[PDB]
Amino acid sequence: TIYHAKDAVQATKPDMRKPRLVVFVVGETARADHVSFNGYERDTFPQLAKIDGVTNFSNVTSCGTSTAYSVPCMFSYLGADEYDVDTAKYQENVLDTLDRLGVSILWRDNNSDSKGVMDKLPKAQFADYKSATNNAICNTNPYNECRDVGMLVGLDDFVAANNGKDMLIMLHQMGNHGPAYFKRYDEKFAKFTPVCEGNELAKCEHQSLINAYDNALLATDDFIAQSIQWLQTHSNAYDVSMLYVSDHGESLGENGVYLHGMPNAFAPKEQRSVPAFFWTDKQTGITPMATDTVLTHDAITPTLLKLFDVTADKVKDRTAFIR
Ligand SMILES: [Au+]
Repeated sequence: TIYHAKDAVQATKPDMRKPRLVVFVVGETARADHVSFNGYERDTFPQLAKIDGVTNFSNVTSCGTSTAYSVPCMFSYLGADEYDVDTAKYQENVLDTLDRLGVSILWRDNNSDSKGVMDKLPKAQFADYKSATNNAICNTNPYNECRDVGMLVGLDDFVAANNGKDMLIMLHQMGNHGPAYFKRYDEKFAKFTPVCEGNELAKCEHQSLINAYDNALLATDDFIAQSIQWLQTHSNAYDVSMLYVSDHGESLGENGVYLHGMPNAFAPKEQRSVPAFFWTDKQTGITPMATDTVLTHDAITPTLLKLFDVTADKVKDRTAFIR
């Protein structure tokens, strides 16, 4: 294991001040330009729009264009220019640091897995929510596909078992994963019709492809809002905050390009322009950066270190999502 922040120190401890509870929704395939807040022609985030204190960041570039490339980069200390996907597994990452310093680290995954991020930590700290042995919310649709909102159930059991510790909870969304966008959301989110239902995209009508994708965003809107609502039930004992960032974007037909994962060298902008949201309880004193700060996946690591009052030399000068 190649270390990167052995000098990390936590300025204050949860037995000397209020313990901190953060949820980090790791998004999937959401495009910045299909977010109402960024100027999209459709109200794709009605529920988030109603919550005090959500900052929308209009200029975020992902590190890569695929789940395997981007997710380790989001948690890496190296930044996008030095980051090596092929050695990421055995670098210290920001969660390794936070767990070393005693932050209780949980990763629930309704997508695939942590793509190497959690491999150094005990397996009990990772849970698979794609299956019904963990996810109680699977029979809400004719595919029995387990829903992201199932990762919220029982989080109060985790909080009880870590009572009075700092806690970072990662929720890795199914989100807008394709090509079967039509499967990603329940009926109550089927707001735009008709929708595409085939695996051969391009063969679909373009408006119907857009509709299915947009419907899936509506379910992600509901998921992020319920995440914040779950956090708000602990706001008095805990300093609660919520960070959402998508791992990459998605091509939706432009110039004949669909899905994602094109190499950075010639990948279109739709594949790297990702939404990011930050909410915090005003009681925590955290100040977000300007809504239009120029931001990339490099800001995630320093954001998480700052949310837990930890400083590290390697990201000392790095812009974060918070001041
Ligand atoms: Au992805």
